[PDB]
Amino acid sequence: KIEEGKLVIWINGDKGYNGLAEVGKKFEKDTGIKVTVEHPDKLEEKFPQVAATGDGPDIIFWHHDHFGGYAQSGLLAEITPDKAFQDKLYPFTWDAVRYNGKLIAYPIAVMALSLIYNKDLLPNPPKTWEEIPALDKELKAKGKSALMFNLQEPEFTWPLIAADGGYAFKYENGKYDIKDVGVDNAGAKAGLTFLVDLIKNKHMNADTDYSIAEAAFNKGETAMTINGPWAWSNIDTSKVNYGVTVLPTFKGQPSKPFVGVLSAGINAASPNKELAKEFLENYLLTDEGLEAVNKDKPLGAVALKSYEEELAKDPRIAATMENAQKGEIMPNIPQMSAFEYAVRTAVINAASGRQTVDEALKDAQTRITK
Ligand code: NI
Ligand code: NI
Repeated sequence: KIEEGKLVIWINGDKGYNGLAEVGKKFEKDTGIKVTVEHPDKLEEKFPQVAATGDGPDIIFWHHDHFGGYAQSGLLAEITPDKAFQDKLYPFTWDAVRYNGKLIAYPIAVMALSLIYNKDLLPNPPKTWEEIPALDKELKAKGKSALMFNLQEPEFTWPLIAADGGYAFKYENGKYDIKDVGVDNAGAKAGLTFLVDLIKNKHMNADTDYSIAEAAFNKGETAMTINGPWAWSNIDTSKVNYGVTVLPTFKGQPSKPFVGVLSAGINAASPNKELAKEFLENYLLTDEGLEAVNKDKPLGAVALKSYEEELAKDPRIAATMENAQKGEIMPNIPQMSAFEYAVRTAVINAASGRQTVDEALKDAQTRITK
């Protein structure tokens, strides 16, 4: 069972856990309670296993989409932030931690893809997807290319596909309608066709993956790429002069990237729910708290309005939030895995020539709503 009298926190090893610990030291000073921060391997898989037996950490940190399954099994406590506290965070982040109408976690950070460009090759990045073909025809003339990004995963290609109307699951009144899927509608078809045409016209290659795109951009071979905050440090070392900005529009509409929200959940079995709330709300979710975590390992954009406004002085972070507000929160239902596999296959088949855009999307649609 979970020990009372202390707080045990689990967070991924790729996060600023040393920073969380510093926030833990300030909490300990005022309450006399010690905070332990651990980062187990395969945390997302271990938590549900131990929490099921009434054990595990008092607090679990992980992107939100995984919390829907946890809440389904009753592994998370409903949090109780009052109106005042809720207004301190961006409205859309609360939607990311909602399941069956209940708030089951505290939003911490906001992740989303942005357009990254080489300022030396492209002082003024394109505002639309449509102008990319001609831009590439200009650059290839100089031995360069306009754009290169990972085409293997839906995470990177769905922003364009969704722009004109595609969607995973219809969301209304805080709930996804698993039978209302927007994969083979007119909008998704327009987006995927534009993507496939880029490949057919030799502006992109169907085989381009993460490593390839990153290397090409970091070597100054391509004017643009699409990636998240996790990729910035590698570009910093490459010395390429770059900027991060809003994703291009399609047919005048916003590219919609999926939005991931680093969230903090409270174990339903924890006898320390009062200590966890206090720590999360009044120590971590403060300018001083997020700053501590962010200085250890960058969080990217954050859900706390006050601190986000400060972090947004960095255009890269402002861009991240802008794309996030224009995107769609990653659904936290189990059917999302079906969408990801189905759409991953559809894009690969259309990009290769195995299937036409219309047939590829029709198959995925039917596969998802099965
Ligand atoms: Ni570890
Ligand atoms: Ni995940």
